[PDB]
Amino acid sequence: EEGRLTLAFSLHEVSRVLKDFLHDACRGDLSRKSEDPWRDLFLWAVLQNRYEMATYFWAMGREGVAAALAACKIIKEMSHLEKEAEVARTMREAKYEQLALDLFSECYSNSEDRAFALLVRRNHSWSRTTCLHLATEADAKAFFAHDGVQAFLTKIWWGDMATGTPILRLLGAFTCPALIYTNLISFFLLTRWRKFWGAPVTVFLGNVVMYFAFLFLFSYVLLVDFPQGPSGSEVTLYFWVFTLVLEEIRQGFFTNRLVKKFTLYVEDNWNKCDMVAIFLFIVGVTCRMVPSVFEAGRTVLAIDFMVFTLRLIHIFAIHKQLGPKIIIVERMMKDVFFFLFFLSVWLVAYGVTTQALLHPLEWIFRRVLYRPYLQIFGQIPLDEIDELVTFLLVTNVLLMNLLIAMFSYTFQVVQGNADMFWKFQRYHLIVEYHGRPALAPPFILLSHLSLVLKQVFPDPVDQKIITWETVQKENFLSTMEKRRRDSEEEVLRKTAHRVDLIAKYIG
Amino acid sequence: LYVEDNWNKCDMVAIFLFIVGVTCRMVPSVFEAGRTVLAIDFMVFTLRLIHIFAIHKQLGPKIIIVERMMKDVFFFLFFLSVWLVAYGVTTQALLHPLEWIFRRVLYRPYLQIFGQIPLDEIDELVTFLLVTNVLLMNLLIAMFSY
Amino acid sequence: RDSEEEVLRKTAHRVDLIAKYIG
Repeated sequence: EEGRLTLAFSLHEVSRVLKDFLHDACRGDLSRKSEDPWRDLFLWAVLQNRYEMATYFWAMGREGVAAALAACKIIKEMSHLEKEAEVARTMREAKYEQLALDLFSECYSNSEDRAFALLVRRNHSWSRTTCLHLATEADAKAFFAHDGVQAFLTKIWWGDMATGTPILRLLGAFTCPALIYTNLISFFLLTRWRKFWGAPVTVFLGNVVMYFAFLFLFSYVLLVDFPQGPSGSEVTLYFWVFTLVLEEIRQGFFTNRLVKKFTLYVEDNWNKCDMVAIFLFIVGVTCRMVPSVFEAGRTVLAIDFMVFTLRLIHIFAIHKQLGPKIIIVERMMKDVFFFLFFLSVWLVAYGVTTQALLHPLEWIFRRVLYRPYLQIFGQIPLDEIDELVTFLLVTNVLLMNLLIAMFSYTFQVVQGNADMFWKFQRYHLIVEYHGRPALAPPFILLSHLSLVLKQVFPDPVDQKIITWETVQKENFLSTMEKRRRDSEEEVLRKTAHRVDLIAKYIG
Repeated sequence: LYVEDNWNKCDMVAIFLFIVGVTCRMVPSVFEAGRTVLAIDFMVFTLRLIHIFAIHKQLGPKIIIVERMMKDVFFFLFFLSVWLVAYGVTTQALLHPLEWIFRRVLYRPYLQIFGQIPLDEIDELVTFLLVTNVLLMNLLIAMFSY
Repeated sequence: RDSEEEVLRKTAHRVDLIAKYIG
């Protein structure tokens, strides 16, 4: 209808429907028999929400796990767009991701080196797209969780057996510039140089170091900064913040509709943490751009700097140990809120009634808010309080009990997040780094200069790997099939059918 | 092999304490230091003997659990202290305050955690001192249940 | 009816019956 208005189905019609759901860079003589038909058959089945014939189709298709994830995404789109909530859930019961996981599983146990090749391909079967591209575009969480997924990631983390080597030896070799040519740690001078400054652990360390020193030095110069704004502070601005915005944006601004891309860059929740610091950067910039209020010009940078600690705090996320820490904290805070508000309301009630019995703007706000909160912190000035009990007991009791009990269960949920938020958080960070330019924040200015200057200036193996996939796939099929034949319950049922038949014959 | 086992290393510190205090007494130039050396060293005694509780069935698992608890506490503690330092730096800026500076920056707030709150030196960052204080205790304690 | 335990019980009853007939 809409297409007609701009001018009952079509090749153009179904093609637009597809590109709408899969959003891929993948597109499109009715007499012409079309290529690789099992594909389109799978397509039609999935749309019709017929899991079974879909599965049979799946078997026919030469494509591997990548198609399956495509199914996952289309199914997600249809499930939320489904009207009949019963039909919505039934559609929501496909588990095509589970199947794709199976394919990847037998793929890894098969080759585990050709498998790593597999996931990194461009399946022309969806217009030469990379598997993970689909994985992301589908939020392939569980698929991201197959141990091989992490295999490919960790493998690409350094490129020079970084995972195999230890961190203590890693930083030591990072200390002496010739350690790679020294052969003390695993890895001519150009080869070693490319290796050491070419790793994602490498740039990760480098940027972390440059940023930490930026934070400490700007901290130090906040003392000299104590017209609103001195010279060296302006230096620190132009020297860290400017490049940061270049460093801060660029990596997110132009990923690979420009406005849509920008929206995507400022869409993720994790970035928003930086967003506050970015706002802190510009706001403090304006404050130094103002010597009328030196006190305020100092307050602005004073508050702003803590953003530094918050953004870097993400860095603990990559480490395995802190993997689940960020996962649990948000839940804990949420649990604390709801209880805290009620607790504070009850405390206010008891304080109000107590105050009325005693019968004794800035000072009032102080004596009403700062006094009892400090009474919670061991500052009890009896000289100002000594010449409501039911509240201060029952609320004090219920509040602590509720949040703490919730938190035990919250911690159980956190264990679930250890399984979940931890590993998932690792993968996103790994993907993000690989795209981060290697040079640290100081050298980030030079890296940006070089990039802007640059802007101003197989098939046999493919078919072989595909065949590997196909063989493994049929193997998976036969494996499940033999398991089902050996269904001991099915065994008994078959035996019983034979039994009753034979008894009838004896009769 | 003899100096390979982890348990022996506890003694190793005491052994080092023995030789080091030996040298300190082998030195009358600094009586104060000669006293500080044995003073510190002696506690090694308590630590090595503390193994003896290990043989008893009741304390059998106590040493097993303590190392894990300490490890769980570390990682959380470092982040918690970092956040506390952030909020304190924020406060000092508005507050506008080598040995005395180190004192007022480190001994003052740690003793503020231990009930020594000298309002005469503090009274004429909130988001931090709340959210870090919350998350830190929750994390380590939950980890500790497990 | 599809009670698998009931299935087995019924099969066994048939089994013993058929065995008796064979005897």
